[PDB]
Amino acid sequence: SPNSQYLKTRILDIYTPEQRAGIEKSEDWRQFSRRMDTHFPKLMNELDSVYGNNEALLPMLEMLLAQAWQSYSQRNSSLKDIDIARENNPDWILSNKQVGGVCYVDLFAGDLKGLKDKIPYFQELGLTYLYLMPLFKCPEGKSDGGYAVSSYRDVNPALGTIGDLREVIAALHEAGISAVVDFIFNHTSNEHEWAQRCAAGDPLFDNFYYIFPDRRMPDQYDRTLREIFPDQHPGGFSQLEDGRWVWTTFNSFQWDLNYSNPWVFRAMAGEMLFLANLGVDILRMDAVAFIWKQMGTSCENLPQAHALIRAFNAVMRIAAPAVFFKSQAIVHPDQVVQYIGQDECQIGYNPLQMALLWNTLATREVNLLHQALTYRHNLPEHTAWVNYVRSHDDIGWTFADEDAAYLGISGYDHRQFLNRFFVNRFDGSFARGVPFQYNPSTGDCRVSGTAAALVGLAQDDPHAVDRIKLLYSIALSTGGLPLIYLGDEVGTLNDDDWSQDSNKSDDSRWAHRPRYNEALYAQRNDPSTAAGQIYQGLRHMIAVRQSNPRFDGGRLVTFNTNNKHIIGYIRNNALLAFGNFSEYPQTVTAHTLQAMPFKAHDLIGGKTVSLNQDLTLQPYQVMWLEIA
Ligand SMILES: OC[C@H]1O[C@H](O[C@H]2[C@H](O)[C@@H](O)[C@@H](O[C@H]3[C@H](O)[C@@H](O)[C@@H](O[C@H]4[C@H](O)[C@@H](O)[C@@H](O[C@H]5[C@H](O)[C@@H](O)[C@@H](O[C@H]6[C@H](O)[C@@H](O)[C@@H](O[C@H]7[C@H](O)[C@@H](O)[C@@H](O)O[C@@H]7CO)O[C@@H]6CO)O[C@@H]5CO)O[C@@H]4CO)O[C@@H]3CO)O[C@@H]2CO)[C@H](O)[C@@H](O)[C@@H]1O
Ligand SMILES: OC[C@H]1O[C@H](O[C@H]2[C@H](O)[C@@H](O)[C@@H](O[C@H]3[C@H](O)[C@@H](O)[C@@H](O[C@H]4[C@H](O)[C@@H](O)[C@@H](O[C@H]5[C@H](O)[C@@H](O)[C@@H](O[C@H]6[C@H](O)[C@@H](O)[C@@H](O[C@H]7[C@H](O)[C@@H](O)[C@@H](O)O[C@@H]7CO)O[C@@H]6CO)O[C@@H]5CO)O[C@@H]4CO)O[C@@H]3CO)O[C@@H]2CO)[C@H](O)[C@@H](O)[C@@H]1O
Ligand SMILES: OC[C@H]1O[C@@H](O[C@H]2[C@H](O)[C@@H](O)[C@@H](O[C@H]3[C@H](O)[C@@H](O)[C@@H](O[C@H]4[C@H](O)[C@@H](O)[C@@H](O)O[C@@H]4CO)O[C@@H]3CO)O[C@@H]2CO)[C@H](O)[C@@H](O)[C@@H]1O
Repeated sequence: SPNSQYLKTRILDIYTPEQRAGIEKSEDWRQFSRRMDTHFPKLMNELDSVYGNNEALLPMLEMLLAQAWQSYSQRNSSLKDIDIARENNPDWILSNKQVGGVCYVDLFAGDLKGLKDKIPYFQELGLTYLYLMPLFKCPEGKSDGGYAVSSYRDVNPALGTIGDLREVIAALHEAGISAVVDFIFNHTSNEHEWAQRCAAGDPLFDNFYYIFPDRRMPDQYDRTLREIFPDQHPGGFSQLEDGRWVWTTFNSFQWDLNYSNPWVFRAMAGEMLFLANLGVDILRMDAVAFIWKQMGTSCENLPQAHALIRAFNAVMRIAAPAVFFKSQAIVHPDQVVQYIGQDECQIGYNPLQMALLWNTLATREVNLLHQALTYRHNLPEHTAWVNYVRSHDDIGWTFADEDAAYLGISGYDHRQFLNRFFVNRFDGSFARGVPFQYNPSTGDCRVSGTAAALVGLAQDDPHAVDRIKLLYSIALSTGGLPLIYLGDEVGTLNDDDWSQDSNKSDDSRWAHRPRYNEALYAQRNDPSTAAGQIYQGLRHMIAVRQSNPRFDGGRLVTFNTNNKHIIGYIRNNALLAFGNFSEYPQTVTAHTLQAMPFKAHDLIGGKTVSLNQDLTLQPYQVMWLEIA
C-alpha cells in the first residue's frame, strides 16, 4: 500500500515545476497536506479491508485524492473556517444548545425561495439544525418521495435551482442554523445516467449495479434476504424489459449501487465532495445497512458496509472536515450502534427510543423503555444519538427480542398488538394510524400516521396534547440531538387524500406527509387551541433545554421509580426527569425519593416540588426537577 507522502507528490505532478512551487507554499496545500498525514492511513486501511489486492484500488485512490485536492482548493473560505472550528470542537453535536427540525421544501414552503422566507420562523422556534428532504432531480410521478435520485447535482426544477439551494444554505448559516441533506448512496433511480449506461452495456459503467441474466442467483440470494418493500415486489430483485434481473431492495425504479466495484465508491465520493462544497454541515446516510451484499447472508450490516462508511469519513476529514454523518440504520439495536463512531457516523438515528416511546403510550408500561435507556443509551465519546418522535417514514417496531424475552415479552406477539393498536384495530385505542408494508408471509407490518393522529388528536382526545408533549420531552432531554418533524409542533393531522392520489395510493407514508397547515400555524400563540398548547409546550421545553447546562451531553443514568407507568432518569446528576405514561395519576413514593433533595424546582411547571413526600403525577405529566 502507498503512503501519504508518496501520494501527495503525485497529486502535485499535475502542475508544472513553476506552478508546483507555488502550490507547495500555499495555505490550502498546507492544510490538505497535514490532514492527509493524519487521516490517509485510515482511508487506505478501510479501502484495503474491502477491496484487498484489487488492481483498480490504487488507480481509483489516486484519482480520488486528486479530486479531493481540487475540491478542497475550490472550497469557499467561510466553509474552511467551519472546517477548522469543528476539527477543534468534535462535540458540537452533543451540546444541549442543538435542536433540529426536518421538512419537505415543497410541502412545507412550496420551493427553495419560499423556504428561505420560513427561516425567521425556524429562529422563532429555536432551531439550530435544519434537515431538508430530497431536493435533487428524480423520476416524475413515482420517485419514492425523492429517494429515487436521477442526479446528485441537479436540483429538482420544481424546487428551484442549484443557485437557490446555495443561497438557502448561506441564509441558514447567517441565521446560525446548520444545513442537513440526504446522501442517498445505496441506490439511484433507474433513470440516473449511470443506471442507463450500465444497462446499455457502456464499458465505462460496467458493474455499477447488480444485474443478472436470469433468476438463478436472485433466487439464491432471496433464500436469505428480508423483504423491505414486499408490496412492490418479492425478494430483492426486479426484472428489466429485456428479461434480465436487477437488485432492487426498495422500489423497482431504485437500483442498488454496486460498491464491490471500487469505481462506484470513487463516483459516490465525488458526489459527496460536491455536496460538501455547497456548505452542507451534515449528510444523512440513507439506508446504510444495505451497501454490501454477500450470498447466504441477509445482506444487511455486513463488515464491508462499515468499512466503506469509515472510508467516506476519512475523505471528509481530508477534504471537508466540517461535514459530519448522520447514520440512518433502522435495524436491530445491536447493529444500530455499530454505525456510530467518531471515525464512522458521528451521529445516528435512535429508532430504539423512538419505537419504545410509542410502545409505552400503548401499553402504559415503561419496562422496555427503561431497559433501553439503562443499557443502550450511552455512546462512545464524540458521538450522539439523533432522538426523534416521528419522521417522513413509517414506524418500525425496533427492539431486541432477546431483551423483551428477559421481561417476559414475546416479540412477535407484542408487535401484533402494537400494530393493531396503532391502526385502531384494538378496543379502546386512541391511535388513528394506517398500515404500511403488511407482509402476509411474515405477519410483519409498520405504521403510518402523524404524531397527532397516533395520540388521538384527530378525534379531539382530551389527552392528545399532553401525550405529544410527553413524547417530545423525552427526545429533548435524554441526551442527544433532538429532531422535530416540522408540523408536529402545532398538531398537524394526516393527509387523508393520499389514498385517492394515483401516485401515492400505494405508499401509506404519504398519510403523514401533509402540507403546511396555515390554519394551525396561525393558532400557535393561542393557548386556547391545541396548536397553541402544543407549540408553547414544546417551545418552552426547547427554551429550557438550550439555556440550562444540566441537559448538556448525551449521557444519562436511569432512576427506578418503582411505578411501572413512570419513566425516570437523571442528567449530569443535576436534572431528574419523570414522565407518566398512564392516563391516570401515578405516584412515586417518598420512600423511593429518600436520596433526593428535600425540595426541587420543576422546570416544566415552574413550581417547587417536595420530594420528602409522595409525588403524584397527573396523567401524562412531565417533570424536570433540578436536584443540583
Ligand atoms: O431509500 C429507500 C428508503 O430508505 C430510508 O428508509 C428505509 C431504511 O433505510 C431501511 O432500513 C428500511 O427499514 C425497514 C426495515 O428494513 C424493515 O425490515 C422494517 O423493520 C422493522 C420491522 O418491521 C419490525 O418487525 C422490527 O424488526 C425486529 C423483528 O421484529 C424482531 O423479530 C427481530 O428480528 C431479528 C431476529 O430476532 C433475528 O433472529 C434475525 O432473524 C433471522 C433468523 O435468525 C433466521 O433464522 C431467519 O429466519 O431470518 C431471520 C431474518 O433475517 O434477525 C432479525 C432482524 O434483525 O429484530 C428486528 C429489529 O429489532 O423492527 C424493524 C426496525 O428495526 O421496517 C423498517 C422501516 O421502519 O426501510 C426504510 C423505509 O421504510 C428512507 O428514510 C426512506 O424514506 C426510503 O424510502
Ligand atoms: O372514546 C372513543 C373510543 O371508544 C372505544 O374505546 C373504549 C373501549 O371500548 C372501552 O372498553 C374502554 O376502554 C378502556 C378500558 O375500560 C380501561 O380499563 C383502559 O384499559 C386498560 C386495561 O383494562 C388494562 O388491562 C391495561 O391494558 C394494557 C396492558 O396493561 C398492557 O400490558 C398492554 O397489554 C398488551 C401486551 O403488552 C401485548 O404484549 C399483548 O399481550 C399478548 C402477549 O403478547 C401474548 O404473548 C399473549 O400473552 O397474549 C397477550 C394478550 O393479552 O396484548 C396486550 C393487550 O391485549 O396493553 C394493554 C392495553 O393498553 O391498560 C388499559 C389502558 O389503561 O382503557 C381503555 C381505553 O380508554 O373505554 C374506551 C374509551 O371510551 C374505541 O375502541 C376507541 O377506538 C375509541 O377511540
Ligand atoms: O456506577 C454508578 C453508581 O450508581 C449508584 O447509584 C445510581 C443507581 O444505579 C441508579 O439506579 C439511581 O439510583 C436511584 C434508584 O434508581 C431509585 O430507585 C432510588 O433508590 C431507592 C430504592 O428504590 C429503594 O428501594 C430504597 O433503597 O431507597 C433508595 C433511595 O436511597 O434512588 C436512587 C438514588 O438516586 O441513581 C444512582 C445515582 O444517580 C450505585 O449505587 C453505585 O453502586 C454505582 O457504582
